[PDB]
Amino acid sequence: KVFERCELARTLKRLGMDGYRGISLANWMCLAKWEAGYNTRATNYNAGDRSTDYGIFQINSRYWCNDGKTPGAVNACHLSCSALLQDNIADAVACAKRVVRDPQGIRAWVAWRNRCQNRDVRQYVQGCGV
Repeated sequence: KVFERCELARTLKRLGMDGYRGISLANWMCLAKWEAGYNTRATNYNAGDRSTDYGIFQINSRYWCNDGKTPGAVNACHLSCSALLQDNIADAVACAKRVVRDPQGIRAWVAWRNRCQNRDVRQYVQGCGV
């Protein structure tokens, strides 16, 4: 599923993402935008280390979810990576919450640092009524 901007904003807010571990809703929107373009079925294989990023938050199979083919991987979210490819983003959000419970927080995603950190991210939630 490819979410519309404001449709996703309201959905994330209902799932308790606004201010989660000090992270504002607009930061989560900026993240989803540059990670997969609001597309839940996006996957990206990293030929360099044999892992794959899955879904709307492009979560990595090496630490967070299990796909059975990534070497020495762990499954901290206790999920099959398949769960992060559904149209319903509930599990992906539950897993994203887990990722930021680690010290790095939102910085765990490099794209956030490149395209969201220290930027005016207000534009991601403007007019959505959240």
